[PDB]
Amino acid sequence: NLPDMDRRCEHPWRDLFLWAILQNRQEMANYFWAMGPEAVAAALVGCKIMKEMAHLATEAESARSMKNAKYEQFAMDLFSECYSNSEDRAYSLLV
Amino acid sequence: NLPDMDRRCEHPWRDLFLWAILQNRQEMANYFWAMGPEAVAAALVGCKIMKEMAHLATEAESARSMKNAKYEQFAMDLFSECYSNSEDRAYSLLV
Repeated sequence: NLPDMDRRCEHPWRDLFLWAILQNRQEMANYFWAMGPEAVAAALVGCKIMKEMAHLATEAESARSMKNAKYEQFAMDLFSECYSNSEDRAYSLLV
Repeated sequence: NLPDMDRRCEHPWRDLFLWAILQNRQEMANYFWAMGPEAVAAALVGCKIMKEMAHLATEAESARSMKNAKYEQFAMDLFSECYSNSEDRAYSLLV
């Protein structure tokens, strides 16, 4: 089932961002988000994962950090920029 | 009843902080609190003493200074730091 280990990933930035996100590393994950091709979807996935993990967090500091992921803010700001630029390509990006 | 005058105090910082606190010297007392071994208990004792003395204060300026002792704030901030650090040793410190 698993792919070839010697074969490079089709979406390297996606996997790196997802990996960095699963472990509450936000600075490294933000950097990976800044390099990925599809950023609105990545930010929404990140905020979903963070708000799902906030419930599973044990330490209070980690839970607080996860509750302040501000990944939805990244998607909102980037889409505001996109909508201000084109407002016609923004709809296509959404759908 | 009194101990030996030539015998050094078992808790020097505690006595110095308590002494400096009984006379509304806050800067000297804050310095003594910063050097004492047990700081949360010392801060709570200080805020208790200050809110007890605020009633006995004669001058309005001294009463105002005592009402703004912010010693409870010291305990809260230090315990927030402790809870952020360990969150398991914090409970033992509390109890």
